[PDB]
Amino acid sequence: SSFKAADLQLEMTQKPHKKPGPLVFGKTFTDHMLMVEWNDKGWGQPRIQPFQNLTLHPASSSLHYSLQLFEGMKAFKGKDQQVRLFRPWLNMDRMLRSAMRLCLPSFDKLELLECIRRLIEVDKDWVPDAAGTSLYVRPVLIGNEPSLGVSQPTRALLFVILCPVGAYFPGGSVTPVSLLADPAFIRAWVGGVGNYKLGGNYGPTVLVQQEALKRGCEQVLWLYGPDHQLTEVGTMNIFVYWTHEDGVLELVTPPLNGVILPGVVRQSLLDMAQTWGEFRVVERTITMKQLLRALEEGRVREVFGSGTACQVCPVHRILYKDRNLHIPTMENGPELILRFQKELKEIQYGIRAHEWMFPV
Amino acid sequence: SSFKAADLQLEMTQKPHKKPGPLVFGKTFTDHMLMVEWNDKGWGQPRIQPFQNLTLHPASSSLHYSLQLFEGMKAFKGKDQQVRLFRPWLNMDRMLRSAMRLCLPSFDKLELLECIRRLIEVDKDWVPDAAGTSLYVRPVLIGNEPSLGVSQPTRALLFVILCPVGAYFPGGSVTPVSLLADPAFIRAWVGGVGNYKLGGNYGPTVLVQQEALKRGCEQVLWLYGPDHQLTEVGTMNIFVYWTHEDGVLELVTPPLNGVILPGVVRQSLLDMAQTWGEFRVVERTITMKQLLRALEEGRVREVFGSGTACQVCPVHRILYKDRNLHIPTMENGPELILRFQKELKEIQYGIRAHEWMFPV
Ligand SMILES: *Cc1c(COP(=O)(O)O)cnc(C)c1O
Ligand SMILES: *Cc1c(COP(=O)(O)O)cnc(C)c1O
Ligand SMILES: Cc1c(C(=O)O)sc2ncn(C)c(=O)c12
Ligand SMILES: Cc1c(C(=O)O)sc2ncn(C)c(=O)c12
Ligand SMILES: [Cl-]
Ligand SMILES: [Cl-]
Repeated sequence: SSFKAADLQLEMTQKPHKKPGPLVFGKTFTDHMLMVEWNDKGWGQPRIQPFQNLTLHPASSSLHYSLQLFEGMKAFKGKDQQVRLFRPWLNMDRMLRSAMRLCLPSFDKLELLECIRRLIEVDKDWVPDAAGTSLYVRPVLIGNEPSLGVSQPTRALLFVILCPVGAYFPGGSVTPVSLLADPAFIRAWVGGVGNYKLGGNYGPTVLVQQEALKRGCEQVLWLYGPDHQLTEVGTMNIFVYWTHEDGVLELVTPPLNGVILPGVVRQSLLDMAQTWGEFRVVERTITMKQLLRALEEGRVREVFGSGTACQVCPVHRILYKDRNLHIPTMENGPELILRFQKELKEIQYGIRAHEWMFPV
Repeated sequence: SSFKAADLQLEMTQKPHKKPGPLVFGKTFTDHMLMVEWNDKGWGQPRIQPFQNLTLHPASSSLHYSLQLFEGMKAFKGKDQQVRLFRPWLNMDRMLRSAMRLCLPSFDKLELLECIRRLIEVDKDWVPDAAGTSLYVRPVLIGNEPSLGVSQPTRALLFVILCPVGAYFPGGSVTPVSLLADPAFIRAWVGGVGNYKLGGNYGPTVLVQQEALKRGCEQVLWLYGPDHQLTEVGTMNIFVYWTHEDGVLELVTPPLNGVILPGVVRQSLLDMAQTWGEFRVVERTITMKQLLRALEEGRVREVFGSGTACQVCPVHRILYKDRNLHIPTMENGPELILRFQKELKEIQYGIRAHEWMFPV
């Protein structure tokens, strides 16, 4: 069963918030939210209502056993003032896989997307239009059983909130980051749930990020296995553009073998690069041994993260235990990074019509 | 920094709820709860208040990034109608470790214990006194940042709720369980957070527990490593009583190497067995290979889980690689299980005076 967009009830706010004139991520919210409840009778009617607090029983399984998941995607306003979502169907697919993994109720992906469209329409004037700005969309699905039994919930709650966000690069120019690479830290494991966007994967990273700051780095490079596989960078997927040990110029990102969150940007980068057909594009594990060797031999061109936050984020330094490694990304253009950002911009802000964009 | 039981505020319930007459675990709650708030100004005053809903900001870090941890302990009412907590100091020590792992605010263990005592004192009439019954105490600490950044919270809530519970073994006698042992399912990893009582560790197990029921078993035997180490049973620590390969009779449980939750009952069983001095008590890795051989050689006496839910739970069958292994636990009395159950019962209900009991 599923809630239907046709049954949406609109409750307009009677206390609209003043909109921002420095947009700090995730702190400023729009006037309305989507809310849908689920119980033994199935899904209730979906509603667009004023942004407000959640009321939760103290035994809510959302709070005791982390029956919670979320999504993250962006709406962009072009010069034509039309608002469009970037490949939202993929976020809906990923959200439904997350729900199944936590035994939370299934919903219809197109119905949720239409409800999200309607919510964005209502708050469309919150969508900024300055260069590099967007509206960040945060759907959440939580279990809400008033019981301490660890079990499949008989009640759940689905909601969506929205945040206007400023440019990730406030100088209009990509700025690289430093990463702490310590094999002591583990984000996810084969047989785990690191490949789903579940609240539980993020909580334990807070301390590790504090340690990266203490050691003078900006983000965490998550290592896995005896061979020190480079898996992810903070909450971004990792890409390396290099001449591989067989003399072939290639773009590589780690495969979806369970420890990688399948990013929408990640898939888009692979799609674009495969479409150009100008170099080899692979999904393969990347080890610190291969990286060190490639740096020494001058084979590394660019290393970057991909994610909804920044789209593409250059890396210039990796602190691996005591060894400070310069990554020559910015000394190589960064040609690929700039090319990806340009093409994504064209697609996202409607400069070039595209099947990847969902109009609001 | 900590809140003080000396500054405790009380507010009695306007309309007391009626006590139970068939109690399912975790569904029925008492009249009051403890609540303490934390922010930039530190801990506010703790307060005992009527059982009421939580009001959370939609961006609460508790719901997006699983900034949440909990405890579980029991209070027992003896014939003298006096209520006692079992080794609550250990639960406080554990909770604080959990808090520090999630960068949640430190508190004073004795102050919280006193606040909990006071709360149970207020609801003392909810503590049942029929055989095998108790009050389950559920302290929770959650982050409550009203922003979407993954970061150390600047706001948190600590609360405690209470549940009266019936006997785990309704017939008044230990009944054994069957376990599904499939290496595909991984509860925790070295370097991870399985040794903390965080909500994130439990959500992912719901689906696995459903698979266990699907395949005809009652709980999950969590295996780890290429050597298939027996780590835990459901949410219980695992113990094996056997004649070891060296011909010596021993009680063995896996060591606290990172993938094992340090259970309070677990520690108590080791403490008791060591005090008796009748056989070897050891913390050592247990592999399926060892177990299989021991079973074929008739060397296994008893296999059981330990935890607050049941104290001690016999195991009679493990389904491993499509093959059903019979565990002869009940055929051996189960002597050790019964002995542990009886001594814990005598201590917990005040039949024998003991420093492990904390009077309310
Ligand atoms: C969200 C996320 C990503 C990137 O996903 P996108 O869908 O591209 O924004 C990568 N890794 C982790 C751990 C994430 O949570
Ligand atoms: C709670 C728990 C235990 C047992 O702990 P006790 O303190 O004895 O109740 C064992 N294993 C796991 C995974 C747990 O969550
Ligand atoms: C989505 C997101 C972040 C996150 O996912 O936490 S951090 C962050 N910083 C800047 N900008 C522009 C973002 O969009 C952003
Ligand atoms: C604490 C607990 C459970 C849990 O923590 O899931 S399940 C359960 N079943 C029975 N009894 C008596 C308990 O105390 C109990
Ligand atoms: Cl995947
Ligand atoms: Cl430990």
